[PDB]
Amino acid sequence: NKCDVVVVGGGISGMAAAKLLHDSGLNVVVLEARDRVGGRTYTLRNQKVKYVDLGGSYVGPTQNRILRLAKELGLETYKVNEVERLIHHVKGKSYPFRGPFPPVWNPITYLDHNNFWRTMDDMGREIPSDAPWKAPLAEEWDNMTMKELLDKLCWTESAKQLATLFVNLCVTAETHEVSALWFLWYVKQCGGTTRIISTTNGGQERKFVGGSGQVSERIMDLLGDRVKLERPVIYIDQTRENVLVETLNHEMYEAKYVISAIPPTLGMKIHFNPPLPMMRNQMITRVPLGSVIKCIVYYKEPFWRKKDYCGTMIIDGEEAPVAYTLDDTKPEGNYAAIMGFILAHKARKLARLTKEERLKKLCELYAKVLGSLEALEPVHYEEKNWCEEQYSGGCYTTYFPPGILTQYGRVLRQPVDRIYFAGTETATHWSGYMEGAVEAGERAAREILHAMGKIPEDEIWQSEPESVDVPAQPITTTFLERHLPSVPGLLRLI
Amino acid sequence: NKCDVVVVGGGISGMAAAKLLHDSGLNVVVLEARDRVGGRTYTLRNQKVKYVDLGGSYVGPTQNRILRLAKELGLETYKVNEVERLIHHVKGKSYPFRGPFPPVWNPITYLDHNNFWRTMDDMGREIPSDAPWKAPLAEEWDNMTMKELLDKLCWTESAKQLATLFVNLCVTAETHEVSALWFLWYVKQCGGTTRIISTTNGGQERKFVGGSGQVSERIMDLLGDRVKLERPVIYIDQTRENVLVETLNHEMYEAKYVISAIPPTLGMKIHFNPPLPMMRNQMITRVPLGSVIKCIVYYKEPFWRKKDYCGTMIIDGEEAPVAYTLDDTKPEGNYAAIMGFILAHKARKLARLTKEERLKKLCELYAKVLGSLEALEPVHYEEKNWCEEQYSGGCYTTYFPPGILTQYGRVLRQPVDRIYFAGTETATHWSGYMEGAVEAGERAAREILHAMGKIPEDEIWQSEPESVDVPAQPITTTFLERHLPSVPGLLRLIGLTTI
Ligand SMILES: *Cc1cc2c(cc1C)nc1c(=O)[nH]c(=O)nc-1n2C[C@H](O)[C@H](O)[C@H](O)COP(=O)(O)OP(=O)(O)OC[C@H]1O[C@@H](n2cnc3c(N)ncnc32)[C@H](O)[C@@H]1O
Ligand SMILES: *Cc1cc2c(cc1C)nc1c(=O)[nH]c(=O)nc-1n2C[C@H](O)[C@H](O)[C@H](O)COP(=O)(O)OP(=O)(O)OC[C@H]1O[C@@H](n2cnc3c(N)ncnc32)[C@H](O)[C@@H]1O
Ligand SMILES: O=C1Nc2ccccc2C1=O
Ligand SMILES: O=C1Nc2ccccc2C1=O
Repeated sequence: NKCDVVVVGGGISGMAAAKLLHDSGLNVVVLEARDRVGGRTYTLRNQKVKYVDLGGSYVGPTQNRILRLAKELGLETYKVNEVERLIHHVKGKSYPFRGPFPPVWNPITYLDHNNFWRTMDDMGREIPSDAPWKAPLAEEWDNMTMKELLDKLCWTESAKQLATLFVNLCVTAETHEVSALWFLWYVKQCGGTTRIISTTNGGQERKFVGGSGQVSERIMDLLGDRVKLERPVIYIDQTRENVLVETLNHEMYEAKYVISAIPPTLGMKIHFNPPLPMMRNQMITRVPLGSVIKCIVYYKEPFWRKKDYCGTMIIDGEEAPVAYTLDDTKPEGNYAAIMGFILAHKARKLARLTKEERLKKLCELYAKVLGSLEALEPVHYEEKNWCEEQYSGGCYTTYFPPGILTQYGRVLRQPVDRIYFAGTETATHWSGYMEGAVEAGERAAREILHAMGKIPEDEIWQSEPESVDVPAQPITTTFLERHLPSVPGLLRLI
Repeated sequence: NKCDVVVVGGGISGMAAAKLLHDSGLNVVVLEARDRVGGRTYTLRNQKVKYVDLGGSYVGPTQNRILRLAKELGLETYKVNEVERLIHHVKGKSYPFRGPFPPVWNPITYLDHNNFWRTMDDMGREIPSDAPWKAPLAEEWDNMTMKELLDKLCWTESAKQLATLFVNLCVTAETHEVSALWFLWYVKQCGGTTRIISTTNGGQERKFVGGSGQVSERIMDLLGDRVKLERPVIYIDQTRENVLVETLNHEMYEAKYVISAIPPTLGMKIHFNPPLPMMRNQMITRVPLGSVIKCIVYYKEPFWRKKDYCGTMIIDGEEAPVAYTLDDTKPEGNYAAIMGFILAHKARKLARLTKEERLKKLCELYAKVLGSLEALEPVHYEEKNWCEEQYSGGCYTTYFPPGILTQYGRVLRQPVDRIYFAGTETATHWSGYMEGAVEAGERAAREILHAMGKIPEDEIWQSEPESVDVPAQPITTTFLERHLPSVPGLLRLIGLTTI
């Protein structure tokens, strides 16, 4: 029944919000639709895998909030294996390489690739993290898709194909599905192209020992019976003195404030009284989540290491079910595994297959790319198709189709009377990630503390000290990378 | 509690479905979220206006299902005024014209305009009405916005600007918001560019005497207490022998089958057990409705007629709040009024204003376009911003952003166990319209009749006899319209003569 704040959703964002409010002495209730916490994180345990992250997994430098929260809850990280060579598989052939970026040898192609990434970061510098619609060319960039931008910028097919893979991997969506403004914001707010795409010194550097699901689980442990599982919220009524929140299983909660910690579009599953303001009413129909199947194939040994491959594969082309992999072997060297993503349209295309059929396709692909018959001998397989989840809508996160961010972006985290908005989609740094979930949950909690007159306005948004365990190395460029001409630039010199 | 079929939604589609099922002898219940039926149709009555359609209003030739349904319910139509000259207002000046379309005099610009509409219809012919994802270039066309297509096809700004207005008006969305495949399908499934855009011989030919809301109201009258108002559906459970449908006001309905007669995305307001299959689960997050404020300014007299203007204004330019108007005067010649739409981004931009502020902007615009100080003297004003409606999501209808129709379109009307899908969005002819609502509601009802073994499979989709009251003239082209070159075609010809 009665409390200070009802938090809708027990993912990392809702849990982080509820923990902050609880720690500040307020009575909080978390209403969670599923029979588990964690949301877009989910750690499965069984004897064959020990544990495996089937949802969000990776953390890395500059993600100081999730690192701090997890540390406080008693979690540790380990490094994703990147000791040996990465592979870029293109036109049916594997090209091993060292460093974060696949080498390009044709000189014109080199200029084209160099210019593309440079231009993405250059454009990002004009986009405010907290207000992408305030970019000088916001409308121009929002009114084109990433496909149109790539078509404009890439003078080579090589660059266009790799840029396409990059978009598909970062946002689990096709280049033609997403706004260029939104995508450029998305990369910039993760620290740029190098930071978002890198394992060492980037977003994929580390995983949590025992799984990321432990973040939400351990906060649920702290909160005890304040977390109500299998309580999908169906109705929020703000017409009276206290806010009334009703669940599907016919319970009523009464609170001073509510935090909505669910993906924006999942606000549609709640009937509002009074109705939402027009802009939010339409916004929540305009913001889908991406499409992905996360697939983990287990082997007797991390056999790829013997061939001086780390397990990272960047696989171009329509035929390959999986465009990107990482080594998912445990820090101890056992439960050898390759994690791969079936991205965007391929998640839709291949969802029809059986689990065994997807396993066979992945093993055959890996055998080709790793040049090893050992890939054909899996000992176990786990997968999760996030497209099927009623209470997620997809993964990793919400994307904005052309025209939406400039028209509706302003209302994403605008309070609606006594409802405040958390969820990783409302973050300004690593929005889309567990890091963003923490930022947004804690910010939304502090908005309520401010509304209650408990903290001053300047304490709503709080900086985070850098992790001592996961220090960030700066991203650097060389003189040549900065100054080499684009393809049209070299043509203009002729 | 118990019935044969629960229909979710009491708009025209749900009402048409319920009526067909009721007439066939089944026990139906309609669960309607609002305190009224009609949905995206809404006829306001007061003394100042008598009646006015604030939602869907127009019907026309080839929309034979809505015409037949409305006729059976005792309704009559009248013709929208198009006697006098139309106006095209471009770059701050009005150019009156007759016949359907603004004349283009510049031979280059004329070639460009001619080619644009022709190409739209040419492309449409490649798109199956019942399966647009089967078009030979479906992926190519679905992966670009209408903005990209216009940028490719229009060699003049004049054609691009008019094409933009056309898209904004047809689908209450910006050219950069919508898939080219979906928009080309949308126009084709209305009979093409001429049919969709025309008043005389087109979609906007007529209105119902007394308002379109009467369609849903009169079916409610027939169904009696089978229509349950203020019953928003929150939960559908298909795990047991009979389907269970729960409403927000804590009632449970049990049925053999369900028809979902709501906009596809509003399916999100329902919690499903078991969960929807993956494709539908994601589809219903990918399909927004457009944005529009329908505004009606009333005057003492239809003064524009005295200046030989019918009241139709096609108004280009960012500054104009309204891009399109029609005379909304009653057939008797009283309650003189101009209907205008505030479209797409402008509905968002101008929603912040007060009603009085929007009225002032509209009157000042109309005074300019009509060259008439009388437009500054309104006697009354009504408006409805459909973007604010929890149980519509927008108007007129659902649009598909780039990439969606090819990836998810197949599941739009695919049954989910014992849930069948109605709603105008699932129609194959005039989807988006009252006509499409009738087609889809009746088709969904007949899918259930087939499931019950009451009718054979070939009776699910049923042709409609042409209206005797609203005959359709064929859409024709001239030899020159067919064969005149595009601008690049002309340039190719010039280059060949030069070489
Ligand atoms: C799915 C996915 C995500 C992902 C990823 C790979 C996959 C396959 N890779 C990641 C990575 O390696 N590193 C990283 O930081 N994140 C990556 N992600 C994304 C990450 O998982 C998400 O950004 C993060 O988990 C989102 O957290 P947030 O708390 O903002 O949102 P949520 O997890 O979706 O939680 C929402 C909760 O709300 C419940 N819910 C939904 N509707 C209701 C209603 N109506 N009532 C009550 N509860 C509701 C959901 O069940 C969920 O628990
Ligand atoms: C809004 C609009 C529409 C419109 C138009 C101008 C405007 C401003 N111009 C039109 C025109 O002149 N000619 C024409 O034929 N149509 C034009 N339209 C479009 C037209 O209004 C629609 O195509 C048609 O009315 C759609 O009918 P349909 O029956 O398919 O859908 P609906 O009217 O939206 O009805 C849905 C009903 O379902 C109820 N609902 C919604 N959610 C729930 C839940 N969860 N539970 C129970 N009921 C629910 C809605 O309240 C609604 O009544
Ligand atoms: O899980 C992941 N999320 C990502 C986002 C960008 C690049 C790689 C990855 C992953 O491996
Ligand atoms: O109401 C309307 N719907 C339309 C669709 C296309 C063109 C004109 C109109 C109207 O006037």
